[PDB]
Amino acid sequence: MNYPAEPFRIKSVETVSMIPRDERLKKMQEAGYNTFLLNSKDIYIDLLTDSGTNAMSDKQWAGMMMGDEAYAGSENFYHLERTVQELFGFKHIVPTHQGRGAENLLSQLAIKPGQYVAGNMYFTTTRYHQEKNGAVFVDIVRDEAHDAGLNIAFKGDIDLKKLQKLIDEKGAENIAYICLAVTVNLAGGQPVSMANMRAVRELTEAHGIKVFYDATRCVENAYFIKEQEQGFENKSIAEIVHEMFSYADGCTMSGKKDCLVNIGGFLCMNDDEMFSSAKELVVVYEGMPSYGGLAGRDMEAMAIGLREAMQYEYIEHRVKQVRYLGDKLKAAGVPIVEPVGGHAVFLDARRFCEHLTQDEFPAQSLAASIYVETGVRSMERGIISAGRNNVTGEHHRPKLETVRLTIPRRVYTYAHMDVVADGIIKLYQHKEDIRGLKFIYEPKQLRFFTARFDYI
Amino acid sequence: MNYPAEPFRIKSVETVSMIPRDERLKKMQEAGYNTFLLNSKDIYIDLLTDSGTNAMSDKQWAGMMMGDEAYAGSENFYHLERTVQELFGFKHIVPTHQGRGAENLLSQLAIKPGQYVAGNMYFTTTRYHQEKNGAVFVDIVRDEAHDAGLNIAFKGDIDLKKLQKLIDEKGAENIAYICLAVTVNLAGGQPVSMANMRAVRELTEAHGIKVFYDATRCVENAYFIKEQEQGFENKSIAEIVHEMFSYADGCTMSGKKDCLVNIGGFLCMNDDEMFSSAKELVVVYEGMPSYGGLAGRDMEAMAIGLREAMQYEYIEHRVKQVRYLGDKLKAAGVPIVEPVGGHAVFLDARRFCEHLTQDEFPAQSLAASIYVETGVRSMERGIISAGRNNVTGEHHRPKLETVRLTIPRRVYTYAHMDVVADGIIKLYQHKEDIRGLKFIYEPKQLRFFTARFDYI
Amino acid sequence: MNYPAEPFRIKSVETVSMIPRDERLKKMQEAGYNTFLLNSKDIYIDLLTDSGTNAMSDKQWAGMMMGDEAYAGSENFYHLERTVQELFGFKHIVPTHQGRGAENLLSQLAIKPGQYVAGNMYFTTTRYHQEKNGAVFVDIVRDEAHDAGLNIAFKGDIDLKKLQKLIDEKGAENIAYICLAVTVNLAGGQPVSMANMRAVRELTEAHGIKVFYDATRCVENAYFIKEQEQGFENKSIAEIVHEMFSYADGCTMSGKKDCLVNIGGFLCMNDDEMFSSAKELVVVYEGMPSYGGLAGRDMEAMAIGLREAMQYEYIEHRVKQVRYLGDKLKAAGVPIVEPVGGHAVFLDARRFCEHLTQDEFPAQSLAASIYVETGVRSMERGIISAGRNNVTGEHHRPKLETVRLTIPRRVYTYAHMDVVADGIIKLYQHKEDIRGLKFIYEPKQLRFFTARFDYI
Amino acid sequence: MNYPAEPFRIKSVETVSMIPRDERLKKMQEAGYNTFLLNSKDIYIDLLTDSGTNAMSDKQWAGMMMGDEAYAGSENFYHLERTVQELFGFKHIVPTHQGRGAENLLSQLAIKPGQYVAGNMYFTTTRYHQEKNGAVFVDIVRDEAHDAGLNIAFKGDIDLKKLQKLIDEKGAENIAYICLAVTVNLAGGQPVSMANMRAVRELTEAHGIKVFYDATRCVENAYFIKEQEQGFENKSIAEIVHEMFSYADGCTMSGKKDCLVNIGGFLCMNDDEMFSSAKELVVVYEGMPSYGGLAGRDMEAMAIGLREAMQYEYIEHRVKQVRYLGDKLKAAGVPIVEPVGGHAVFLDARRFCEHLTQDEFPAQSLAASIYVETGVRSMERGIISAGRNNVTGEHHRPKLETVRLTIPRRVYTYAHMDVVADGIIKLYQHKEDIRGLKFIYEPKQLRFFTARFDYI
Ligand SMILES: [K+]
Ligand SMILES: [K+]
Ligand SMILES: [K+]
Ligand SMILES: [K+]
Repeated sequence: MNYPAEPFRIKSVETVSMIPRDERLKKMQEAGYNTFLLNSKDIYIDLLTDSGTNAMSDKQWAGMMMGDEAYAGSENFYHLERTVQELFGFKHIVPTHQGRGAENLLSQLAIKPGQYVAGNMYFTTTRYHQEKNGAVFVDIVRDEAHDAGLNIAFKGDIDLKKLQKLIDEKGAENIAYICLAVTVNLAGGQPVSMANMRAVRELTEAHGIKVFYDATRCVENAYFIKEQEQGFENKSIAEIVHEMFSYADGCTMSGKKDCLVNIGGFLCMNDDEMFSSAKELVVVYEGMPSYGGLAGRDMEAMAIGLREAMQYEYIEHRVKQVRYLGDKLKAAGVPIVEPVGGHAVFLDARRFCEHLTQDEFPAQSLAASIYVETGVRSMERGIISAGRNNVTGEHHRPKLETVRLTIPRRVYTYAHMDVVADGIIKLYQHKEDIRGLKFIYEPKQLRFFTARFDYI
Repeated sequence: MNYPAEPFRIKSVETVSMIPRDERLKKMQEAGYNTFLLNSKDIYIDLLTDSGTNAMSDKQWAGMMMGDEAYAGSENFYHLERTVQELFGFKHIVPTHQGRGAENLLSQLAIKPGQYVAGNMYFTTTRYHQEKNGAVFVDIVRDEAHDAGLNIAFKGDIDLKKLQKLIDEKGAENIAYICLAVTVNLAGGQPVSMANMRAVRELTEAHGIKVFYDATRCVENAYFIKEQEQGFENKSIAEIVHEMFSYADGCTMSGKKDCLVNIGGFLCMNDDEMFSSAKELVVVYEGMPSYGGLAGRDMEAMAIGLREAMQYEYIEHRVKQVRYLGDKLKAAGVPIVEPVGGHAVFLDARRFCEHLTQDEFPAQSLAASIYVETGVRSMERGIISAGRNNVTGEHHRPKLETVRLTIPRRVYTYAHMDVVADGIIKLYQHKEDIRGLKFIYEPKQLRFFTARFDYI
Repeated sequence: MNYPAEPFRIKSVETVSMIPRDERLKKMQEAGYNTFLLNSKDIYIDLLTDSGTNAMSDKQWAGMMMGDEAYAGSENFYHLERTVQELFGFKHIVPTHQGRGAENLLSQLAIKPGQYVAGNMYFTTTRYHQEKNGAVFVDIVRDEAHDAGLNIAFKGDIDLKKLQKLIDEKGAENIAYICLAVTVNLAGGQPVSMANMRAVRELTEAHGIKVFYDATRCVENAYFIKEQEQGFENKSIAEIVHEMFSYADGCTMSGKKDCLVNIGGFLCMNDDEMFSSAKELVVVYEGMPSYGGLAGRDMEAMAIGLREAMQYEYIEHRVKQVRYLGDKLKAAGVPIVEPVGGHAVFLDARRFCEHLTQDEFPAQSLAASIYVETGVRSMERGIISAGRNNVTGEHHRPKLETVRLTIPRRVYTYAHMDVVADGIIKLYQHKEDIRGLKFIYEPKQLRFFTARFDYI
Repeated sequence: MNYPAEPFRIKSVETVSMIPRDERLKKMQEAGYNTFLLNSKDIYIDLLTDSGTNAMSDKQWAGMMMGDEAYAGSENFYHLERTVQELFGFKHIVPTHQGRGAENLLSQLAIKPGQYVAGNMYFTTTRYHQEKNGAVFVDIVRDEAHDAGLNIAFKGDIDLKKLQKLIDEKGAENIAYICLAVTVNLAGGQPVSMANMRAVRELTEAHGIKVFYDATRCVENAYFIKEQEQGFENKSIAEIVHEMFSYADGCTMSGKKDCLVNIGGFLCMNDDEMFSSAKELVVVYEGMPSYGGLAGRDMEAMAIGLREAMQYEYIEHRVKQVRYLGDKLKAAGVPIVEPVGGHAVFLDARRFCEHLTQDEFPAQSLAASIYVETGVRSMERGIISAGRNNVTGEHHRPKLETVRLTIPRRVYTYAHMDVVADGIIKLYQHKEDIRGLKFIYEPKQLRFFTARFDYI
């Protein structure tokens, strides 16, 4: 089916409501025209993020009642540990409270000041932890990944020429590691092919260069491989995930995305010495290696959720629900990033707001406007998120200036997607009413989370 | 709007197996083609009943953690008591484990042997308790109610002329009470008008006759009054509910329907002497006047659920979701009972399977086909459920030969309704192919529950 | 150990508090000097009953999240069914919402008007359902069971001479069945020996007479066998329970006691025809045979709880905790029923209130006084509970006029038992201050639940 | 009262296996005689830590079902915020996943390289974050605090003369802040007086120096002030807490201790500029200012828990339960650190095992013996945890050679405390029999966590 029904039933519900346009306009101004600054009670359908907003299952909630809260030797840690060993195939696991805790560890463990880390397009917290540990980020994604309207498969793929070039020009000894994200978030949740993961492993291994995956949406990625990469049509999601990680030296994961939980993450690796060092560090920032700043019940929920994520019908429906929203928007002529990604539809703010320059912060502005007009919260994914260049002080200027309608897993229905698609279409009808924004408060890093603006 | 989006979001899901057609055919065969014999774990969408199958909210689940399990004097009882007093406007309430417990008490309290109870059609358990206690049942519903093809509003209304006639012929002192069900189950879930409730109150009061409501689906009823009865457009669901019960001396309620719970019910009355007698009887069958065969946590969940049921958008969506399924089937020419009721759609299997005689069990066979083709369980409400006359050996032969698609509250989406409808519509397109069934195992009693069949 | 520590940890807690003596005195009068009529919020340590007041485990609560709420074919029903078949060894099970639902079924199924039912001392709801179905109750417990101060083991044992006499005098065809309760509640929670269950089975079987157990505290009973009956010291609690039921034709159970749950019960039998008839009847009163007026989650909790009850250390501690309270009271000279039973300490009201006649309702009075002085709720187990004789109209006059400090399972600690033992001792210090009571309101049956009194 | 009964009852239990001594010896052996390597499932009473091991209430569990999981603007954040503002009287709050997350932020915000931080002794993570950020730590605790045998009140007090000296010698501008821990962990859980907190506030304020509290066990601290400091007898715990923090510029809190939760913490401050800087940093390590690496449900549980912790009877019992264990051990002559603190009893293993040298690891071996004899897990806080100097290869040799019996809140009873005490007392009676240990596996770092031993 193009649009399969939900492969589950509703066990329990939460109420939703809208507040009038008048009240919302007030709300937008008080939050400094930053969607991140509005309040949950004041949002009707909350598409700010798929991070930590997922609906758990009855089985996960049963697990939540069996939290073994012991400081060491918790049954829940053992369960998480064996589940991740089985499904991802890495030797060692260190839990963290969420993904950026695992990134903090990896960046501290694996980077010497002055080294390069190369990856398939930047990410916000990722680039910050790289640069903060003294690395220079090098983007080795294909150029097309940066082309919002260009409909090509596996846009997350690393350009092997660009990786080769980097090795020739910098020397392998000066490359800390390759960071391969699956899927790639800021390109629109775009997948990476198995062929590419293999080619990357083969080339890096020849030069002694390590490869670490950002596993945050690895199940979404595995769906796209099953659906689109020749030869995978009859492999299970689980077989695909396990092969994917077989091409990496470890990974970082925000369990708050594809593990179907509201909190949780981990770091995995194969190297014994790196494991020892990681355990020394986790103690500083997260907790003991035996819980990593998580309750036992959350290690349990994450163990159960990661295994539920492997069910074909679940991930099929997850991705196709997002695709439905994208398809409706596209059929009506609304400009979006193509092809639609695994976790969100990204309105292309540049086409949505032609009359604005990117220095007017179109994406940031549009997010505000969608809120005012519809009560739907969405996230800036453009020049604000891109941050400032640490060499020059200027904004980084990403070609992708996008606005994210991000779908939490197992929370909404197609009828909710229809409510969203209608609101957006209507706002499009007068997109020339969307006004320029400028900063009134800029944080020194990760500025998008809490920055505030005023209309120009 | 014809079909509103869900006025809630999903908090947690209930996992399902998603077994394919070929495995569903084997399950159906192991169940002897009787959907009552299917395992819950093998069913995608379970439309067997809207009784006790509802999804609770996060607020209810919070209440579930706050059970005061005291044998007497529980805080949860006091919460339930004050909620029902507020919402229904009865003086006194006695909790019961579900509806038939309340019906048991009412019939023992209110009936002298040889007296008549008259009502708007009947229900099996309700009428059972009436007759076991010495009453003669008299149907006083409008003749129109019995025409399953007649599309008319407020089809559950009592014919005042039949009630007058009853009083004139039998005498007021020989009428135990009038039993008014809101909505009326056996007509397909048909509402009763406020005008009718007042007319019945006025007539009965003039002769000193009591009126007790079967309040099981009273909120669905209130929604039909708000939608369709002139003058109720500025009235809340809560205002409509409170006015309805103001025309009664008390009620029985299966909370498992419109109170949005999985278990629970109660008996209400205004008469102090009846209340006293009820509390003397509740202890024989159910429990204390302050728990009545319910855990404290369930009194809490029912108190919270009944108040949630008052939200306009909730009950609008509830009824319009069922209407969606009915509308879709009718548009494709599928024969159904009309008009569609608040909680279920009934397929007319007599017309669906015109090539089959009632002796070949078309409703039973059609419910089998539906499961095999879609993973949807439905209930036979036809010749099999009618049972066999054990004196003569002849089938009881009901005019209604139906398959009931009963919709639990807040469990399913419109996409699930599409799975149901598309599958039935596809079956209808080659209806002549549906095979008759014959008994291979038949119990002497309760045959619908455990009978097994094979194809002719 | 005499007093083992709790063989579990506290997973979660509930607050407790006391209200001043002044407030309580007011409270006692408003509740008509009937403890059953006070409110949970107004009680500090609630020893009214061990029925439905037990603390569940983490595992049971995990089960509570996996309620399969289907009308038929619930995984929870299957689990309960197989657990009871395995542990009790009966062929068939019909769930009920609690014990008196199962008694209603058994009494209707197994009694012809005018027949006798003989048992080991009466019980309140049991005797009512017998008499209400037309049976005459005959007490065949040993005389010593009625002697409160007499410390003998296995006081619940049936007097085989008395059973033989009954058969000689009435004829076996006129005995509906023998009702054997394990333990026996009103004798002080007194156990029955395996030897006695065997002797009873052998004698009844020879005459074709059926035996049905009241299984409500069967695990407590099995503990006493393990502890005290020669030859059982090395059998497991589970092996003992399974042998016990091997001597019966079925049973009734209030799961609210030894199954460690807050609601739930069942009826078991071996007879296929009785099973069919039971399923016909359960539909009238409780629900479908597939849930019997219980949520799926409660069938699940009861299945899990019955198996947890089999853990030796759990039941050892359960019984010895009660014994601790009894021992402290006895060491101080407070008069109690001896030996202490499995679930409560029964203050002997006759010795506690020598200056009152039993027509002054000493037990009922004392319960009120303990409340006023201590904030501890306890239950009347004497002449009020005994009810009226249905032949003569006079009070039944039990030799045992007792007041029950009933201990919910897994709820309190020894420190709580110490608080209780101190309060009681102090009140003893002036027991001549306890005043006569008389009726001001008497219900027509089971009068103790809601009767009200005034001081004479 | 010396030892109050539990001011709560048990809502639910956590199941335990109850394995006998012989099976415990095998588990201990499989764990290489290191209690840190024991499986939680094999432990009866787990006194490894009071961090994150507490039992929640029914009210907290209700809050757990009400998680608003929004990425920003969660209702649970607003609830936590207003509770902490009300109870602690700080202007601003930033949630963190636990204490060390808050400490990370504070030290980065408040320390310039080369500056001193002075405090009442130190804690490992706290001091780590101080030093990693460029600070020199100076101990300003009273000399008395370091005498582990000295039984004196308010042993956690800062010596004002040491603080004066520090200011005089180094200059106010070179002091980053004073870090005052309430209670003081390393002295055995020793309280700080309100007099001392005011004196420290007055001195620091006069030189413009900031004061930040480690609020981790501030409620235990407040209880000692109420019990022992003149003039605080008419003051509630809440009033004492609010006054304490009125003498600070902010605090860090591991909610996992006195907030009665399994995960959670926060950073508080009064300074608007610091608040702004903190929110810029929280996003790098933890999450949004409105979740800080916590699920919505955990912010809710912590908000509810902190308010429960204010109940006098709760914290009285908490501290007196630990005191009970200490009192019982001392009465039998068992050597312990004095006076007993709010959350743990420390056994002096140097004196307990006088026949052993520190090189034979008496604390480690004693913790092993305790587990084998009782099923109680305790923590080695001695030479093993001190680690090895990797430069010289020599053990770090601490003056304190202790076994920590750390008491989780609301988990255990006095009977459990008796299991602990009776077992230790029995071991003490034949203390000469306790065998020394030697390394068979030693990691280079974090040795206490995974080292394995065998008997000498
Ligand atoms: K149910
Ligand atoms: K209960
Ligand atoms: K924990
Ligand atoms: K969350």
